[PDB]
Amino acid sequence: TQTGNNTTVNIIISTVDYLLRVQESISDFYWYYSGKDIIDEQGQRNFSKAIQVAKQVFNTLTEYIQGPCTGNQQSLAHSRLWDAVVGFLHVFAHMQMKLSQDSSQIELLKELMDLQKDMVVMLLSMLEGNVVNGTIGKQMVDMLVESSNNVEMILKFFDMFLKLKDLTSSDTFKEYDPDGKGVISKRDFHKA
Repeated sequence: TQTGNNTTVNIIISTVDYLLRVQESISDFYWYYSGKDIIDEQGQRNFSKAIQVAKQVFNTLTEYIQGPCTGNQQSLAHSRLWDAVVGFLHVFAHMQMKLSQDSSQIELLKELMDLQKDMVVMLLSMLEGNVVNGTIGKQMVDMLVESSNNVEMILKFFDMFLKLKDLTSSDTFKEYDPDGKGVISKRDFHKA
């Protein structure tokens, strides 16, 4: 709010609108790359560019609401940020599964995970001044139940990949093949 002027314009809402636009663009560009498990050089570059743009937008919103400023808190609460974030959840839940099946996309997977971390810290910065019955909490649970499927998929992904650091190097896999650097016939790994 440009207090002192007469035709104040909201920059927070404009940033949210651009984020929603780029989110719809990301979702469409992914829907184009459905069924075909091949990501060419252009499909990598034009995707990483927009990944960086969206990451910068999320960092800008995080800096907007970093301090416990209830003004921008309510501004992001009563806006179209939830649609953008549920679209991002939907695209993440499928891109994380698609990029892990084949190699030559680890850079894309790493950038996507970084973007997801920035998005989650952004939406977490919305609750630093929370109340036991605040409106931001209600909006957040609402956007969660609206996209319960995608968040449950990413939760299964995280659980499957977190139950591996301890399941291997604690009891038997560390002594299965004690020669040197990690080599496995990929058949003993299956039974392990």
